[PDB]
Amino acid sequence: GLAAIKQEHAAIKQELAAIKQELAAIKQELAAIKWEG
Amino acid sequence: GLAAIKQEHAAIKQELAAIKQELAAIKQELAAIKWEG
Amino acid sequence: GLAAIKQEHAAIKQELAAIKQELAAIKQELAAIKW
Amino acid sequence: GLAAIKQEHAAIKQELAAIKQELAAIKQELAAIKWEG
Ligand SMILES: [Cu+2]
Repeated sequence: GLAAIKQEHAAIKQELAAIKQELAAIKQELAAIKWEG
Repeated sequence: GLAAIKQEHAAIKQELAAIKQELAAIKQELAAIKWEG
Repeated sequence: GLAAIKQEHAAIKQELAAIKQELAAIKQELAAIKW
Repeated sequence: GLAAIKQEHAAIKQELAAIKQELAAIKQELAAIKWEG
């Protein structure tokens, strides 16, 4: 069970990484938008 | 015990998946307001 | 140990709730930009 | 095992706090774009 919990935490870590990649993509769009106001 | 921890991890993972989907939708909406597509 | 894990998981859940509140606020600003 | 689990929970909490702060920054940036046109 200690290894099982560590694996579940690793899965959560991967989803946090995917969220960080979406945040970066949003910031990229905001930078483009900022030129156009 | 161990089973209840595993359930809480499943709920956390599911919520992170939903947050990720919402961020992807926000990114698409932002991209669409730019002058060039 | 089990109570500590439960408390840590409750704190994580509360932060997820706060994140959903910020998402709603982002959506409000974007809707204002497009209104 | 208990110390390792606590450390990973602290990492998850810290990642979520950082995600929340990035979202607050995105919200504030969008508000600036809203005001300036
Ligand atoms: Cu956990």
